[PDB]
Amino acid sequence: KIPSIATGLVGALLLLLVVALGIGLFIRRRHIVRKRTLRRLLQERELVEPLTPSGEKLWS
Amino acid sequence: KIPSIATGLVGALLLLLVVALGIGLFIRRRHIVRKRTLRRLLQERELVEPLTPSGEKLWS
Repeated sequence: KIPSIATGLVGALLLLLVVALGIGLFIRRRHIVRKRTLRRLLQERELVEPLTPSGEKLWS
Repeated sequence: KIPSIATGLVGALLLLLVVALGIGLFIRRRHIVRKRTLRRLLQERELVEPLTPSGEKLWS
């Protein structure tokens, strides 16, 4: 009566669409309520750390 | 010959399992290669910002 190929796609595509829409909209809404200090520090603390002598030549 | 209720579950459950396993193991492996400076700063820059007078009473 009905194809077994569409019965599986509808289940996964519909389940994936609902989960992606909910979880996607749930996390996408947190980016607007979050601060940009973790991004300004995300790339800053990643490989941009300060490394200078504060007391090696003038201090023993 | 076969139930249309299981044909959908197998598609979504199998697709969700493969996507969750791959994406899950893909992100879970990044936590071990990532630094804890974004977590030490995640809760530090969240609501733990410094606010003290550096020049208000002794400076005009």
